[PDB]
Amino acid sequence: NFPEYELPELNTRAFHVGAFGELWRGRLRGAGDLSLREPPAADSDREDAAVARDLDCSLEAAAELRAVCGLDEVIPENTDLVTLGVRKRFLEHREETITIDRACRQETFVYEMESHAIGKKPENSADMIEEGELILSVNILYPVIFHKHKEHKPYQTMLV
DNA sequence: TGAAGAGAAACCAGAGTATACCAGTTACTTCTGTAACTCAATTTTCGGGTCCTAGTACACTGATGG
Repeated sequence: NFPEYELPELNTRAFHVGAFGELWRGRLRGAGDLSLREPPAADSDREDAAVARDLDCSLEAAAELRAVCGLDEVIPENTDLVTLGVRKRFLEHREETITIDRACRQETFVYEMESHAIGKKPENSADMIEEGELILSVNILYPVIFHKHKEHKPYQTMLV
């Protein structure tokens, strides 16, 4: 069944997870969007033929699209935008209020827990997961260990 | 021919007299409870947040000294 907001922005209606995964794998069935492969002049011609086949255009038009839509750090930042200006001001104020300016232990902790296993390939390739496996991001609320854990409920999230 | 009282025109306090409040009580009403459905207004209460100031842990930094 379709997941839809039961509450405006807090909660969905009860829906079967298997049905939802099947809807998704049905709408992406054999479209090449669920690959789980790593990202890889002769290929240019095949790509242009594919674009001509999928967009009903000419090989010349496909090559033109491939050329024009091409992709289009350095800490210096000038000629700012709104949020870029806010970031510049924040950076300058931090440069004068802080003396060591390195990632706090909680920042590195949250990051190194989040990005602990990303792109980690299976050693066996027999425990490789199938294309389309519906990872659920549960988060289990810690019990009330400290008294203040009633106010702001700490949780640990698991990618089931 | 004064003497011991006789009369006479003043003050002066006080005892009824006059007020002056100041309670002292008889009917004669409302207002309870319970019941009920109704609806809106208002209160209470109640679990949980909410913000805020103040420490606190903890990994790292930055010398420091022997």
